[PDB]
Formats: sequence, C-alpha cells, structure tokens
Amino acid sequence: QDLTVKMTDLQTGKPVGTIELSQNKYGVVFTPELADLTPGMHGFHIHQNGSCASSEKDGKVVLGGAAGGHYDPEHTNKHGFPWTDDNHKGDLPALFVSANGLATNPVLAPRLTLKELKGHAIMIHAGGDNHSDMPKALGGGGARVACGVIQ
Amino acid sequence: QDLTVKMTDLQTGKPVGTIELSQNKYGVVFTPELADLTPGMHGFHIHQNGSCASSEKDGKVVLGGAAGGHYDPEHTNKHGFPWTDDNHKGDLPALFVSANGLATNPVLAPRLTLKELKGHAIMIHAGGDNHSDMPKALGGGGARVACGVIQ
Ligand SMILES: [Cu+2]
Ligand SMILES: [Cu+2]
Ligand SMILES: [Zn+2]
Ligand SMILES: [Zn+2]
Repeated sequence: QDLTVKMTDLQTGKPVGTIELSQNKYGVVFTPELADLTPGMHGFHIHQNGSCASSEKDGKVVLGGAAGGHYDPEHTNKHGFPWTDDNHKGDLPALFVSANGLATNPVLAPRLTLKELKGHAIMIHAGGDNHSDMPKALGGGGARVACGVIQ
Repeated sequence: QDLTVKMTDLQTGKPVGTIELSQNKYGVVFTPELADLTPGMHGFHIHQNGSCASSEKDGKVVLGGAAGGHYDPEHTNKHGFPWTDDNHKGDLPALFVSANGLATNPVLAPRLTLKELKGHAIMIHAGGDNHSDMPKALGGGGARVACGVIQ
C-alpha cells in the first residue's frame, strides 16, 4: 500500500490536492495531483516536525514554521540534491506547476523509504530549489506556501 | 568523469545547449543547460540509434527519425516510468522548460549506467510524457524537436 497525503494552502487554509507516496525498488515516488499553485518550479522537501502550523519569531508569524527545518536524521546540517548523501535526507526533486496551476508530474526520492516518512511534513515553497545553500540558504525556496503531514 | 552532450534543434538545425551526464550511486543524472525551447514539460528519452538525422516514411520526412525508437535492450516493447523495469530502459523523467525557454532542472534515471549510454541519442519531444502507451503511444511525446548523440 501507498500513502496519500492531503496538501493545504498555508495562506488561505484551503486544500490544494493530494500527493500519493509509493515505495518502489529505486526509492519513494511522489505523484502529486495539486491545483491552484503558482506556475514554475517550487522547492519541495520533507521537514522535521509533523505539523503545518505556523510559529513565531520576533512576534512575526511564520506560516508553516512549526514544521521546523528539513528532515535530516544523519545531522548533515546542509541542503543538497536528492541523490547526494551529505545533505538533508528530506531533499526532494523540485515540483513542477504548469501554466494553469496544476502539479501532476511525479518525482522519485531514491534515498528515502516510505516507512521513515511517517510523522513528518511535506512542504512546498514559493521559490525554487537549486539544491544548494549557495547563493541562498536551503536552495532559495523561501516562504512556505502549502504543507501536508504524512500519515 | 561525466559526459557532455550537445543538443541541436531539429527544425532549424541550430544548437540549443548541452546536457551533462553524471554517474551517481543512484543512477545517471542529466543536468541540462538548454534554451530556446517551448515552455512546459517535454518527453525526454534515450533512443536506440546514435543519429539525429531524419528518416522517411511514405515519402514524408521524419525529423530525428534515424534515431529509431526508445532504447530497450531488454526488448520490453513498452513505454513506462524511469523507475519501472518492464519498459524501455531509455525512459527518462520529463524535462521542464521555463517561461523563458530555459531548461536547467536536473533529473535522475536510476536504471541507467553512464557506460551503456554511449552511442545512443538523447531526444526531446514536442509533447509531454505521461509514462504510458495509454492513451497515446510512447507517452504522447509526438514529434522530435531537439536531439543529441551521446559520446
Ligand atoms: Cu523546505
Ligand atoms: Cu523519445
Ligand atoms: Zn534540505
Ligand atoms: Zn519509452
């Protein structure tokens, strides 16, 4: 059995679709069926905490902030590619959103297992992801726009 | 060492960029640096023959036709996902082209080895790729728009 995760828009709070997670011999496949997102490539990662709630810093609200940082069980403390080991295991390939706001292209994360995903959050960012902390920390994804908690 | 492949637009014959091929523990990474392509997702596959020349059928010219069909050394005779074994080993993840005609997002083909790629062609299609022969044969990629021969 695969897993289905419901995704929610952090600004309006409305649902934007689902992501199907599937265990394959080469890793976990993420098949999205999302709508209402801005066209373009978006940073897509697994975050530490199983929460999509916001958090605060200096009295400012941070949407999706409760999810914490990137899933990084080996304590690499660095952002990278989905196919490099010295970086966050939660680093997924960027998610493509078409001109009409639809996300339907599946991507593979070869370092992950479906089992370990439970209890973490799937996050989609405003910006893209160049898979590096240079020139922008965490791939330049920026704000969190949509989030979902796995299982 | 990685491999660099030069890509050429089949209609005008001009170069559109390069693709860097790299062997990784999880498969081969294709990092494109292309321009002048139509925005959207494009079918992206490895074809049998090491040629980007055209071919003819019923006296009609078929651009890129000399490359033959999809690389399929196990004779599966079916189009599928980059992470399923019962289909063409030349089936790569779809290539994303931004609003400005640039392709710079890397993708991983976990079933391939850099070694076996030599002598085949990399092809980009007009249409997309749903990784199935349904409802359209070969994922609905259609015409061949850009092509390059590996090594
Ligand atoms: Cu993130
Ligand atoms: Cu093809
Ligand atoms: Zn990361
Ligand atoms: Zn195929």
